Amino acid sequence: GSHMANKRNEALRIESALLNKIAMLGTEKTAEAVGVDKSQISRWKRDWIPKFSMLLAVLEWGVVDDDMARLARQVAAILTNK
Amino acid sequence: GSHMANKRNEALRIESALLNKIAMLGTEKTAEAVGVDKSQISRWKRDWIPKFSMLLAVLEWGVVDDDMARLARQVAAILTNK
Amino acid sequence: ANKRNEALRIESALLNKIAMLGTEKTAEAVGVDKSQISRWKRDWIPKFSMLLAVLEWGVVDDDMARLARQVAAILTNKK
Amino acid sequence: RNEALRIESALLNKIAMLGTEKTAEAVGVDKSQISRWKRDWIPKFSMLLAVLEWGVVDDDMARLARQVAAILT
DNA sequence: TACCTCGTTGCGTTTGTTTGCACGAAT
DNA sequence: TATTCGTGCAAACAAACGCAACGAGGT
Repeated sequence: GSHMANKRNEALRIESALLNKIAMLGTEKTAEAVGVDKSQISRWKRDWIPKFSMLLAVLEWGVVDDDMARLARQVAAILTNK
Repeated sequence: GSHMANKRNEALRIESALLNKIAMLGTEKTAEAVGVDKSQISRWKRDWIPKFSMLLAVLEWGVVDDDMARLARQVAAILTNK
Repeated sequence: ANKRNEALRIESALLNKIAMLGTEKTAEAVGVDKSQISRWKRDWIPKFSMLLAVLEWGVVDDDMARLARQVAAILTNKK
Repeated sequence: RNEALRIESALLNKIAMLGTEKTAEAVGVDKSQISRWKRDWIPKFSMLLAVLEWGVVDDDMARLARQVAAILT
């Protein structure tokens, strides 16, 4: 048996993956590549990765048809003259 | 992607894709996912999406923007029916 | 019509634009102290937003405008 | 040209069309104070709108719509 | 002269917004 | 003559940093 993916579990899955990628590369090495101090990469793990992770998880659900039709109408309105 | 690519270029592509996905997701759900006041969400994107995107590029985290093709297609359909 | 929601949309747009440019940077651009931009946000911008709603002076949402630009690029250059 | 002046003219004209009573009601100012309020605040907010490029994005979108129309036609 | 290293944490600095005050204009 | 406003200034707050000390696991 299994349960379907849900957003909070996906956020946890993504946070784990992100933190592991930083650890495998190395915090100082990641800092050097990003262009901030290692103290920033270190602190971001606490201050931003949780937020970044929930945003990425929500984005995994994409756009449902109803919502896409609404966006298309809105954007088409902007791209229609007069 | 094995060569010497400048991560800033992939970072810029990631930023474009994330900004597009967030625009489709909407201000309410975005600001909610990242715990930012909706009245300063443009400011947050200004301040944090570039950093977040550079981080993802460095961690080689893929970011695809497939719903944009879908949106363009549906917008075009609306415009052509005039 | 429903001016209430439009007033709220306009207020959010104004506050978002000021924050994007920056409270201090907006002040410098306008010619007043940064403390005035901070105070205008709290005192008169909400009320001014309802006036703009009644006048039908709202503007395109910046996010949707972004999507419109992206879509136009696709329609123009995608083959 | 001078954007704030352009904005102020259009703004004051639309406000004049709206009238004293409805303008005072919209901003929550007593009718006896609305003329002074406008005299002082519209110039300030017109400047603010110019700075925030109010209306500029809409003007850009109109241009885009015309370009896209030419492609799709 | 607490093994070396490199991620975490203490702090002072840089950059950005709001609050405490008192002044001077308009009435 | 005095009250309400709207301001500029500077300090209080706030957001994020970089540098460098700290200290257990990897060397």
